[PDB]
This record gives sequence, structure tokens and C-alpha cells, in this order.
Amino acid sequence: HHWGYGKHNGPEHWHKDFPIAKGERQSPVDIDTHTAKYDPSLKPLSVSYDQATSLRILNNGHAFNVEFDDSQDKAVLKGGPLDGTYRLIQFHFHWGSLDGQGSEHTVDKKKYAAELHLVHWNTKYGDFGKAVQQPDGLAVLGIFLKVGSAKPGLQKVVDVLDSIKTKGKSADFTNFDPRGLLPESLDYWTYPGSLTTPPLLECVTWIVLKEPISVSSEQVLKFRKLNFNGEGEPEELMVDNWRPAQPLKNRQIKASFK
Ligand SMILES: CCc1cc2c(cc1OS(N)(=O)=O)CC[C@@H]1[C@@H]2CC[C@]2(C)C(=O)CC[C@@H]12
Ligand SMILES: [Zn+2]
Repeated sequence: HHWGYGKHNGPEHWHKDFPIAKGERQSPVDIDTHTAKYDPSLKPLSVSYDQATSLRILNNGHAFNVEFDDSQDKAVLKGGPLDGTYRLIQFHFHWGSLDGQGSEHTVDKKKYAAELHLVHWNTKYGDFGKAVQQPDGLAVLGIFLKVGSAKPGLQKVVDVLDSIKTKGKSADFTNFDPRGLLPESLDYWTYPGSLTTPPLLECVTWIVLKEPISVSSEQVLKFRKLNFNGEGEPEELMVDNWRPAQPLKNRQIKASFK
């Protein structure tokens, strides 16, 4: 009986196995745009993905991860609120059963259809497992998805999902360019938080872009055909794999823009 997103093992249950679920810097949160404060002194984001090397895509039973070679400085995030260099290790999404929900962060209580997380770890900690044990170990770039026009750069991801329908399936996924998933503007909000899935470690500097990307109804429909279960187990569609907004507590959200 492990954690998930169902009635009996979903977000309201997680605190029993992971008491940090009720901690002081949990994610996601609602971004109150009127209360967020512009922080001149915030630097422009630097997103350097030209040499990114994707390797594989994996259905891990909670989402699908597109994984990257992070054994060298090839795709890095720097600047913004960050000190030092953070290396891209994987991206994944959270999405809903309906276009009206699916994002983890909300904006003035608005839910988007999905949310992309580009996960990076601070290279001063040597690798990902060590980084998640540090308060400044990770930087996650969050990007909202709304339903409208297709995102051409997402299609290669959508088209491989049939090969990783169920938990534990993986497929080769080389030469995928994550630059094709970014909006025009890098204006962002930032705050200190956590992983949004167990173990919910408080190791993340969140950087959430203001500008959503648009994806087509057909693209998100294909996300919803994935399964949480393994092959040969009862089929349960992988939908609504999002944690709701958590209390902001003693935190201030900063904006890079006015
Ligand atoms: C940040 C990417 C991200 C990473 C992780 C999880 C969930 C994530 O999604 S999100 N929504 O970005 O927070 C949950 C499992 C975590 C793992 C970090 C490494 C951990 C702790 C281990 O060594 C064993 C348990 C592993
Ligand atoms: Zn995530």
C-alpha cells in the first residue's frame, strides 16, 4: 500500500509515511500574483540547453520522465535566484483528467491543464542523490500548459508514449531537444520549496515561468492514455497526478518582472 494519487493513498495520506508533508517549505503553492514582490537584484534566467543529451523515457508509475546524461555540464540552468550551476537530469509533467485541472502550482487560484517540471541539481553536491539532501540541492523550472494550439516540440514525446504505457516500461529517447518546450518569455516567480511527490524533501528552489505554453487537446489526450499500473494489472489511467497547493507559511514569492 504505497503512495499514489488515489482516494486511499493520495496527497491527504502522504504525511503518514512522510511527515515533512506538513513542513515549512512544501510545494506546490498558489502564486498570488498581486502579493508576489518584484525583486530587482533577481538576475535573468540562463537556460543553456544547446548540448542537452536525452537518453531514455520511463513510465515510473507516477509520471513519465525524459532522462538526460548528467555526467557532464551539458544542459545547465544558472542565474536568476541561483548561486552556482545546476545540471538538467530529467523532465516530466503533471496533468489532469480534464483540461480544467492538472497543474500543481496555481496562479491566483487558476489551475492549468498540465505543468512541466525540468529538474536540475546543484553541481557542488556531485550528484542528484546527494543534492536532494541539501536545502539548495535542486532547481526545478516549472512551465504551465494550456490547451489550444499544438506545441510542435512536444510531439516527439507524445508519439513515444504508446511504447511506455505501463509502470516500469522504458524506451530509448535520444536527441530530444528540450528547448522546444519553452515559452518565449523567461519571466518567472521563485520561492523555496520541496519535491511535490514523496519523499517531499525540502531541497528545491522553484522557478515558475509566467508564460504558459500551449499544447493541443490531442496532445494532452495522449498523456491521459498512460497507465499508473504495471502491465497485466488492472488498468488505471494515469490522470490527476498532481499534488494540490500547500500552505505558503513563512515564505515570500519573488517576481523577476514588474
Ligand atoms: C525533482 C524531481 C523529482 C525527484 C524525485 C521525486 C519526485 C520529483 O518530482 S517533482 N514534482 O519535480 O518534485 C520523488 C522520488 C525521489 C526523487 C528524488 C530522489 C529520491 C529522493 C531518491 O533518492 C529516492 C526517492 C527519490
Ligand atoms: Zn513534478
